[PDB]
Amino acid sequence: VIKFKEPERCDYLYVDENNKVHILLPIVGGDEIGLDNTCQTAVELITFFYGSAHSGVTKYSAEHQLSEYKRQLEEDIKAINSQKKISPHAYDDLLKEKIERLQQIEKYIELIQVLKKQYDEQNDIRQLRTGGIPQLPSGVKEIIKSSENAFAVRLSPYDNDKFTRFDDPLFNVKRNISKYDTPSRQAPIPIYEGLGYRLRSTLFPEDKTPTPINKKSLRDKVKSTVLSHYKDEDRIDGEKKDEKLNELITNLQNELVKELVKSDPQYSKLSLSKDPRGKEINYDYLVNSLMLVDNDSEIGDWIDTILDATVDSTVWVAQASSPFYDGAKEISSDRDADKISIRVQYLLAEANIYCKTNKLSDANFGEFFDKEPHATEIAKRVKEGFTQGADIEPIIYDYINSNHAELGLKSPLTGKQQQEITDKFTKHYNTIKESPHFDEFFVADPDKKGNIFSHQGRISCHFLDFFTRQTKGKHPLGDLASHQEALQEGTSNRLHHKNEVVAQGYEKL
Amino acid sequence: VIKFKEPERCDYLYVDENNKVHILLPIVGGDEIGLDNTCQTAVELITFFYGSAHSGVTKYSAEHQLSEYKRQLEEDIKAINSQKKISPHAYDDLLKEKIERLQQIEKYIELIQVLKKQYDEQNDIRQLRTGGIPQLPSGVKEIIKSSENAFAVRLSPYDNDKFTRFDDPLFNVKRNISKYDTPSRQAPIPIYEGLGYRLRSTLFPEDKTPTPINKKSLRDKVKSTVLSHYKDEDRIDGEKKDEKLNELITNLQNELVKELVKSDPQYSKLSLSKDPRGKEINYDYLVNSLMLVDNDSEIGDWIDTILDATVDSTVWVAQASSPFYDGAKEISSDRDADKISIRVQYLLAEANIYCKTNKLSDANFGEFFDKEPHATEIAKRVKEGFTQGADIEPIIYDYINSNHAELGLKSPLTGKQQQEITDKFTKHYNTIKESPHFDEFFVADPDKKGNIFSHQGRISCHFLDFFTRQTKGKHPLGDLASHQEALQEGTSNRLHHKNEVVAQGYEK
Repeated sequence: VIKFKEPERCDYLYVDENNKVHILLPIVGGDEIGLDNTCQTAVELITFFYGSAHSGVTKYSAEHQLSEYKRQLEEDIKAINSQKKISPHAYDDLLKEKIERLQQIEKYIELIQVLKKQYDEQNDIRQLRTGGIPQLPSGVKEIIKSSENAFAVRLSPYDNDKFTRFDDPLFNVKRNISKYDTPSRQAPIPIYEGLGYRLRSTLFPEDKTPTPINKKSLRDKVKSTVLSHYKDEDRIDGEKKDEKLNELITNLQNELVKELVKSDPQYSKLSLSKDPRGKEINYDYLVNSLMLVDNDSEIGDWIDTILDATVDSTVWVAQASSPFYDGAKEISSDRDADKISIRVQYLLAEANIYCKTNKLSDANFGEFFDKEPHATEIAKRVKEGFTQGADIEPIIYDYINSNHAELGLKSPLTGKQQQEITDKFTKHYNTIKESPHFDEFFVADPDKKGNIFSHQGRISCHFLDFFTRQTKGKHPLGDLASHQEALQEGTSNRLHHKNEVVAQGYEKL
Repeated sequence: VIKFKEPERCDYLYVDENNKVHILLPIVGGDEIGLDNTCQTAVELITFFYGSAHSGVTKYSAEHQLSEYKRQLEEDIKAINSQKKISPHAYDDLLKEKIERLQQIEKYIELIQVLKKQYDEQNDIRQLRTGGIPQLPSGVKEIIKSSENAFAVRLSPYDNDKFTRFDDPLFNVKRNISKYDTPSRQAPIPIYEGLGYRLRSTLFPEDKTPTPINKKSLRDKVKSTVLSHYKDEDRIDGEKKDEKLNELITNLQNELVKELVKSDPQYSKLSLSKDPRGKEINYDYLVNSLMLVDNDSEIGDWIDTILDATVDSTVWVAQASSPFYDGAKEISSDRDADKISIRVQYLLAEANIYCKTNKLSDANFGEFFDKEPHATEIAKRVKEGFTQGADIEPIIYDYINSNHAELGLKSPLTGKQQQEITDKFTKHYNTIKESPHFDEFFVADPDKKGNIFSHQGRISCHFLDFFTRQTKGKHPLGDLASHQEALQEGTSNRLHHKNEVVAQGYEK
């Protein structure tokens, strides 16, 4: 049993179950949302074609890595040959499979060479190497433009960056003139129209009035809502003390289950009239048995005691935090309002994506939301949402649903669909929240059918798809002509990082 | 192929590899940190003994569930017995295993019945059903008192609750007089000594001066530090413009890498002098080729540009957040200071647990930290930590290490050990951060040997352990007398929720 040298893993390379080699051309780093935007958009393509340096480590080109891999295959084939004087036919399958991978690798290397040598007369590939802030090559742009499962979205930050590199955004909204298009390169020229401006100027207005953010835990909210219908002087006392306690219990229960059923319908059966042992919650029990309150206790103390006696601690366990509530107490600056503006925009963009990838609508939601009165109205509802500590996402969904037909949808979004958007929004926003620029993001869904894949932490297209478009059908693929279709016949656009087929050739001992 | 009725899963029940049946008596819900505390501490024991209603769903007692399980076993043995006139030996293993389990289950049921009927004259069990705010039964207390792997900790919230139910806490600190010990039940009577008070009154003092929390992202922190060496009027301009740029690039690179290498040493090779294609970052390139800044730009604009030209976006990806930094900009009320006090206390309690559980010390750390000058000194260092945006945990660890011998430790805590405590603190605090009360928590380590286990989302003791102690060992266990030892001979105190031998009879 000789030890083989063919690597289990190679950048850009995927071997399917039928021993077909697929090279995945990267667009940007990431899994579902791209980690590169604006000026760095081209970095993965630069690396693929030429190599590049990252934190002092050289990342080599596809051609370099595939030539290394070829050398290793050739060593394995030689090693089989020498070992076949001693076991004349014991390695026949493996030798054939290895040669077939070698032939396919050599063909891909040739295709890269020929693209650069013969089919780049416009320097559309060479500009990755030589341009100041390069562009995606035209074949990648055409792939993106025709994708069914990945879309770019373009937002409006106050200090917008002109070097957007995704030209066919699904969601797009009016932007300022970038500072980089002005002579001093110091500040953008603002527009006083559209979604971004309405959000910013509503959340933190020219008069500098801070917008309070009154976010409460579920428990503090319930208690607060209930106590708004009482006043400080109210007591549980006098001859009608039991009627007053019953009304309190009833009000507290109603508010609590109202808030819980939003998250889970099981809680519609929650009751506060009894402890878990079936003991009646009444005045004597709370005052004389448990000794937690008395006749002169404030209503808020009565509430605390009722809840500690009747509600399991599992009910206060929080939902993961929304991106809208990061711990701040108020929106007290233009920067803060810009940050929140971008979050609202991003949520709208995620709804748009969900609607496009599920074939619910083909509209640019940003076009509707940029128009009056929608821009103003959404900003006002979100601002009010913050001052009430309400959930922001359903404010957006309700407005979308009220206007569903104008946004190109046949029906309103279901509760289920709303929760799906919310989870994608939360996860993607958390991945990109430390981006230097929020002007655009590329969002892929590799659980859906389409031309864009996830592989090795790159959002990618099939190299052969790219190659045929970039060379305008002038160089047909020969033996590789059905590889593209074979990759689509797979069960997922999320592809494995290592190649199990290169390990499981060996299992016959 | 007859279809068996013996369940794969039953509350409180665990079957080991040798077909021994263990009933786990629950203490509180959770896995490592108990979710019930104070006045609801008893809820799992209430349910085990009597059943209870939870959010409108009835939960059945152990006896009820085990009787149901027994009926199902009896149906499975009948189904085999009638079928064994027609295939005399075809079911030999399953029948024998099922009989071994049934005899055990019956024995456990009789044990529960007798405990309640005859061995509860103290009403130590019955007071679960009766008492206003029940207590743990004495046998559970003794189990806890005797544990090597699970410990209660007791903290000092401003608004402390007198109905603590864990009587033998490892970590304990001075507490106020609970409001529940005062005529109107509305406010505590504060003490003006000890750890809790020093934290609260240092973080938000009587004069109402807010403590700033100056926590920055890595990018904002780098840029701020660099810019502190410059003045607003500074430009990259005039005859020495390239030297000034070089000095800016060198300062920015030194600060960036200084901050990154804390978290990953690979970044010691990071360079800002070239873009990823090898293009020189110089004035002509930034100003005339890319057209991003000019001679009139502020130094902060130069920084942003340099970073966007040279630094991959994966470098800005933040580490996971400490419980100490939740997004607030200042400690500006007594409630905020209480919230942060508690977190510091909980961290000290987790360091204590770690040290007890790893046999590094037996001390109650709260005793030391409650004393002057330690209470004052730790508060002051934490407060200073917040205003600098520094990591709070190592501040605590450094103080512990300066005083390691007085805290009963032979040696200071290693970097490794510190990180282990931090991870436990973070994960456990996040699980309990919405608790109505922060007075006490029960923390179990089921990866360590001891008498407390994790099972079906309950932190538990062996029912036989409890039974023998509650009974004072009168009623000897008969056939079950060595089951307790057998469970210890297992490889983990984390026990599987569904059962191995009752699931895998089906496949073979």
